[PDB]
Amino acid sequence: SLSRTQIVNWLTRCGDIFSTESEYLTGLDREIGDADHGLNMNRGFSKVVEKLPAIADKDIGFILKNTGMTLLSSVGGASGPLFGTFFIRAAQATQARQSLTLEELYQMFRDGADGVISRGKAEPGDKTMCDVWVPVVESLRQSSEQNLSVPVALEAASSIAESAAQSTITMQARKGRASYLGERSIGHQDPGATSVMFMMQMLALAAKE
Ligand SMILES: Nc1ncnc2c1ncn2[C@@H]1O[C@H](COP(=O)(O)OP(=O)(O)O)[C@@H](O)[C@H]1O
Ligand SMILES: [Mg+2]
Ligand SMILES: [Mg+2]
Repeated sequence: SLSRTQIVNWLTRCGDIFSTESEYLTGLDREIGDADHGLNMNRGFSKVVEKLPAIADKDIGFILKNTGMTLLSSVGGASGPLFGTFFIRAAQATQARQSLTLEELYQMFRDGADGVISRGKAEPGDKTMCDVWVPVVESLRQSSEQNLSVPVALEAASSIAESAAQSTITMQARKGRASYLGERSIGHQDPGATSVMFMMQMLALAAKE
């Protein structure tokens, strides 16, 4: 099972990673966008994390939804609404729970991903966060098929996140500001996708035995 407080620990670690990797993520976004993604993500999660002390004892749905809206209101640019939607849609799917099964994490990732895909309309291979979300979702699905423990599922999901992020360097952007570069977006890792990768690495850690 994955505990509410592990989830709080996730968001905490996301706060850290988005602080530490601001520069790097903004690097990625210079190459193929307006050089703001690390600024955007740090702003958002630093807000997310400042809020944890007040909300940390409410239920998982409450924390994710509230996180969702912070991101929604605070990240800005194109990713903000997408990460927001992810968490908000992840929230519902979480009946006021307090821990989570592998199966409920899958479903919550599944719905979060559907939300981002239906919102921003990216297809696999377009070079966006979705190129990480989809395989991560798919990992959780098979990990759930095999009834692995949450921690090992999450660690598997995590290294797939790494591969999937890596695999975007080669894709040409069909979506968002990076598409403005056309063929010049090939050869560069997507920022958004790197962020999802960061979130999943912190999730793996938060949940570590
Ligand atoms: N449908 C989408 N449209 C635009 N960006 C998307 C979409 N889906 C995912 N993304 C992500 O948004 C990221 C850029 O976010 P960010 O730099 O913070 O916003 P902006 O490009 O508006 O400055 C891209 O790297 C990409 O991963
Ligand atoms: Mg940008
Ligand atoms: Mg922007």
